[PDB]
Formats: sequence, C-alpha cells, structure tokens
Amino acid sequence: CPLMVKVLDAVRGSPAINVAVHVFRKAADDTWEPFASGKTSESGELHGLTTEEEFVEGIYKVEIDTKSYWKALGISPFHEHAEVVFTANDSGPRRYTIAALLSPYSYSTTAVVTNP
Amino acid sequence: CPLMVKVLDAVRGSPAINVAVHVFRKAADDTWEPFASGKTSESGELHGLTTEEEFVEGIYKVEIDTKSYWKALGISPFHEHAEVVFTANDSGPRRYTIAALLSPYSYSTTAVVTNP
Amino acid sequence: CPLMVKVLDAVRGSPAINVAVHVFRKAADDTWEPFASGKTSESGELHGLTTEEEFVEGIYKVEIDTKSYWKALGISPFHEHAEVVFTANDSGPRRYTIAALLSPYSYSTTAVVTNP
Amino acid sequence: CPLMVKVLDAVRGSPAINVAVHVFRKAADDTWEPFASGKTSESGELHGLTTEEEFVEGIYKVEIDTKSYWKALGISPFHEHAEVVFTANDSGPRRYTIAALLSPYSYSTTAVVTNP
Ligand SMILES: Oc1nc(Cl)c(Cl)cc1Cl
Ligand SMILES: Oc1nc(Cl)c(Cl)cc1Cl
Ligand SMILES: Oc1nc(Cl)c(Cl)cc1Cl
Ligand SMILES: Oc1nc(Cl)c(Cl)cc1Cl
Ligand code: NA
Ligand code: NA
Repeated sequence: CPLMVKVLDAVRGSPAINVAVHVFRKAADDTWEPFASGKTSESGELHGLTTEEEFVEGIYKVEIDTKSYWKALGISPFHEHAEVVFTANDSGPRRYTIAALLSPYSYSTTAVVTNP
Repeated sequence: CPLMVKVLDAVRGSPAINVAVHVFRKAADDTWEPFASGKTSESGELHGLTTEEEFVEGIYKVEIDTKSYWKALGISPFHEHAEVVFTANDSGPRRYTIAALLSPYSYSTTAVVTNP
Repeated sequence: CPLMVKVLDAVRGSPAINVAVHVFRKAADDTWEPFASGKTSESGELHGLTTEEEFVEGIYKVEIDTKSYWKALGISPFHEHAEVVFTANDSGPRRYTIAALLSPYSYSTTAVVTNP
Repeated sequence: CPLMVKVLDAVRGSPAINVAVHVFRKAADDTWEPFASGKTSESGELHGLTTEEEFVEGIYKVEIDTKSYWKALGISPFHEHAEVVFTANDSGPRRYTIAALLSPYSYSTTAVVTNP
C-alpha cells in the first residue's frame, strides 16, 4: 500500500464511509490521466489503489468526491470536491497517506509520508 | 485591539454569532483569573476585550462556549468548550488574533500575530 | 467584493503575503477558463477580483500557489497548489470569502458566505 | 481501548512521536483529578490509557502537551498545550479516538466516537 486515503466526518464524529476517490496522474501531454479509483470502507479508509510497480514518479491528483458524499446524506454542501495535488516518489519510493476531515462548508487535508 | 477573537461555523459557512468568549490570565498561584469577556458580533468577531496597558506578558486562556452555540442551533456537539492557551510575549508582534473554526465534533484554532 | 480570498500561515502565525491566486470559471466544454487573479496583500487578503455583474452562477476554481510561497521561505512543501472548487449560487448569500490556512504538509479551507 | 489519542505533525508530514498526553476527570468538587497519562508512539498513537471498567461517565480533559513537543524539536510555538474537554459515556460505553493535527501556530482536533 504505497497510497492510502482516509476520510473523517466532523459533523457526525465518525469515519466518512462510501466516499468516492479518483486518482489521476499528469501525462506527458500535461493532461490528467485516470490512474486509480475506489471508495472508503466502514473505517473511512481506502486501501489497494495501486502497487509499488505501478506507482511511479509523477504528479498525482487525488480527487475526493465530497459533494457526492454530502448529497448522498441529503445535505447541500459548498465544495464540488477536494483535490490534493502532489509530486510523488521523486526521491525513490515512499508510502503516502492522504487524510481529509470534512464539514459541509470546510475541509482539511494532510499528508503522512514514510520511507519503507 | 491587542487581542481579538474570531469564530467561524464550518457547517453553515458563516460567522459564529453571539458566541460567549471568556478570557483568563494565569495568576501567580496557578489559578485562572477572569480577565475579559464578551459575545461575538454579527461578523463572528469580538473586539475591545482589553488595552495595551492591561495586556501584559503572561499566560492567557481563551474559552469559547461552543456547546451553547451548537445547542441553540438544535445540534448536539462533542466538546464542552474550546480552550486556547498561550503566552503573550512582548518580543513578538503586537496584535493577536485568535481564530477558531467550529464543527460539531471538531474545531481548529490558529493565531495571527502581526505588527501594525 | 462578491469574492474575496484570505490566506494564513500556520507555521509563522501570520498572513500569507504575496501569494499568487488564480480564479477560473468552468466553461460549457468542461475546460477551466481564466477569470481573475492577483496576489495576496500584507493582510493575506485579495480584494477586487471581480464584480457582481461578472460573477454569475457557475462552477469556479480558486488555485492558490502554495508551493511558491513555501519555497520562498526556504521550506520544501508537499502540495503543488491548493485548489478550491465550488458552485456560486444566487439563492444563497451574496458575498463569498474563501479562506485557506497553510502548513507545509497540510492545508484547510473554509467558505464564509454572508449577506451585507 | 475505550480511549485513544492520535497526533500528526503538519510541518513534517509525519506522526507526532513522543507527545505527552495527560487526561483528567472532573471530580465531585469540580476540580480536575488526574486520570491517566502517556506518550505517543512511533505511529503517533497512544493506546492503553484506561479500561472499560475505569472509564466511567464523566467530564474528561485530554491535555496534549504541544509546547513540550515543539520545544523538544527546538522550535518556539504559540500555544501552551491543546485541551480537549468532553462528556463521555453518558449514554453507555463508547470508544473515543481524539485526533490532533499540529503546527507551531495552529492545531486542529476531531473526535471519532463509535459504539462497540
Ligand atoms: O488513523 C488515522 N490516520 C490519520 Cl492520517 C488521521 Cl488524520 C486520522 C486517523 Cl484516525
Ligand atoms: O482551521 C482553520 N482553517 C481556516 Cl481555513 C481558517 Cl481561516 C482558520 C482556521 Cl483555525
Ligand atoms: O479574518 C478571517 N476570515 C476568515 Cl474567513 C478566516 Cl477562516 C480567518 C480569519 Cl482570521
Ligand atoms: O484537522 C484535521 N485534519 C485532518 Cl485531515 C485530520 Cl485526519 C484530522 C484533523 Cl484534527
Ligand atoms: Na529524482
Ligand atoms: Na445518562
């Protein structure tokens, strides 16, 4: 698991379950190419997006579909989604956890980067 | 003012209005002495708490009555209050803004310390 | 202004000054069109981006050049930029403040939407 | 583990290791009685503070010693500590995770409450 996403709900005090996440990687022509996608589990975690072999150097975009999450709960939120954009693996392989804390008009994101 | 407090609501995307705020100063016997208090305005801001003459170096505590705020909106929150404890230092810049961003099960706080 | 952007620095406890901000509007073909831009002032604020006449309903993206900000302080940051994507809706209140709080490996953003 | 504390460092993009945490419980005479203490591990987590039997109903204060953490790293931070104050177990036993994200002039805290 070189790439993991974890999402929490600041209104309910709970993991954010069933949040859709789409990952893109910037291509040689400067467009965002689809790279991996999934949804958070009952623990708010999304595991298994990619592998060490496939997760090469690049600029990645992790799109967290916060609007779909809030609307599936019947609430009207402010943001369309949360985008986390970063260069990965430029000094060799690392393990990345992208965490997000969600409210209807606010979110926070942080990264935990470790060296295996 | 040397000290200003600003409170925001992450659920509704609005200032947090009519929130009670109490400021205390640590006394020599390690107890908290009342220092100043008020309620946030329509902009979420509380001005006029103290003066330069009165705001000497020391340890201060800002207590924000977040539980009453959420209950008046019909929401059951997690925290009893939000407390911000810091040292005022004359070497640093002269004006302190204590900002807090509120959700039912979370809050964040940051200090903006500037010189006019 | 109908749209204002404010950026704060969580490491130094200060406004984030001279941060580049680009605003885009989603066009009918799903591409991002340049809409407005500027640099934050000494207060961390960027005023005057647009007018009521120009700021019609639609999807907007605010891109904050956080990577350049940290590099000019001699700090290597995680994110390429911070992006805030939202729908402007005439039914809601009239003035939007997009606030962001920056650290090298995290950021938060909140929307304060008010009526004068 | 009915009570767990997790702490992250937003400057380093890492767990906050070796953070001291003191938990207090409000006594019948309205004072804060020491309840449990410990320090975060290499994963930023603090396990084993208490037991189901001992973690009765009450108002608890979780004090996270952020100043000692930053100073042990040679940095001068703003806050003395972070205090998280909440009523626990008022509707029967629950499991509580208190999470905190730290920067020198800012912190965020959230709670995850689950029913075993
Ligand atoms: O396990 C976890 N990991 C991270 Cl990174 C956060 Cl922010 C929160 C939790 Cl509970
Ligand atoms: O957590 C926070 N986030 C933002 Cl965006 C602001 Cl302006 C202030 C705080 Cl304390
Ligand atoms: O003036 C301010 N405005 C906003 Cl919107 C935030 Cl989040 C924080 C501050 Cl200090
Ligand atoms: O402010 C915060 N932000 C994030 Cl992303 C997590 Cl996981 C936890 C907290 Cl307290
Ligand atoms: Na390289
Ligand atoms: Na009860």
